[PDB]
Amino acid sequence: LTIEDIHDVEELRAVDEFRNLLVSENLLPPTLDDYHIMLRFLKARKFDIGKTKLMWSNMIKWRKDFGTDTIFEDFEFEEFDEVLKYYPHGYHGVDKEGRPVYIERLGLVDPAKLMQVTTVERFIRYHVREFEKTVNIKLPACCIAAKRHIDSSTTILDVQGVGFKNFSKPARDLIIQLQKIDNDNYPETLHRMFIINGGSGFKLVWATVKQFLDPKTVTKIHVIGNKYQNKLLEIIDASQLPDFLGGTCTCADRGGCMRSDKGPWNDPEILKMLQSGGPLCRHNSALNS
Ligand SMILES: CCCCCCCC/C=C\CCCCCCCC(=O)O[C@H](COC(=O)CCCCCCCCCCCCCCC)COP(=O)(O)O
Ligand SMILES: [Cl-]
Ligand code: NI
Ligand code: NI
Repeated sequence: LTIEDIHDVEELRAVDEFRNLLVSENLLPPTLDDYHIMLRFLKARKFDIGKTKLMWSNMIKWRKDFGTDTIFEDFEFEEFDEVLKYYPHGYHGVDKEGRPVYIERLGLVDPAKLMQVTTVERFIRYHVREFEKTVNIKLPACCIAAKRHIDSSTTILDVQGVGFKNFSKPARDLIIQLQKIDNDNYPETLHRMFIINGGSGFKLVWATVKQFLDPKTVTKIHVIGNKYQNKLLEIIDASQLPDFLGGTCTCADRGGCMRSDKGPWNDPEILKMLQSGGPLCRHNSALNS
């Protein structure tokens, strides 16, 4: 199967020069020997080979110390159904460019009930296990469905009713911790973010959070008030957008859009193409031979 994957000659050179540096210092596990993973790290440090190597070796040590390589089999997150009741979030369909759409209903987060049913450390380990599923299953499924290389998501954060007066220091610190793990270990995986239903109460929440965010991440974020539905329908087809966000989707047979995990990673023919299929990238295939 032929997937649209344009490589720039200048990027092909830089990534191979980075790969040769990693091999010569035994910093390249075969699991991470992928043109596109290395390209994301190089982009995160503006193709500075020395800063990217330091970022890379920090990530290798992090995967070792965290237990990231074995998290699917090791981490049984038994409180998942209770957590999801007090923090509604999920992937739901694809945007018009084939990227997965990730939604969080932050207006419906119950922080007190959430700390009754999990811990911050367990929630973060669940975040890492879901990220591993996103980069190994969900993004490659989107590559197949669109016949195009995809490795980043469109995020919608619904912040209805969220105001600065109820924006707590533990809420801030979780955002910091989640972003630190994402920026260190999953770089360049956010394409864009739409923050919707922001009230006048939200202006100081966004002010204070931007002080802690990677400034490249800030440039990918759009904060919208109550009139958001047409902006989401411009970039996401109505069939892929839940009806509560202005689309047609109800996922009624699966108990609703925030629980269905709807997307091409649920299709058995696409998942067979991942397990059976030869590499999604021609440069990896040519390095192998
Ligand atoms: C009602 C209680 C507080 C509600 C939440 C506060 C409002 C948050 C406002 C702004 C957040 C802006 C963050 C921008 C950076 C996120 C970048 C990003 O890509 O992350 C995406 C998801 O977005 C986030 O990570 C957003 C941050 C999540 C955390 C939100 C805070 C939850 C608060 C719970 C409090 C628990 C502790 C309470 C103890 C009493 C996923 O990436 P991808 O699409 O690539 O898979
Ligand atoms: Cl589906
Ligand atoms: Ni749905
Ligand atoms: Ni490629």
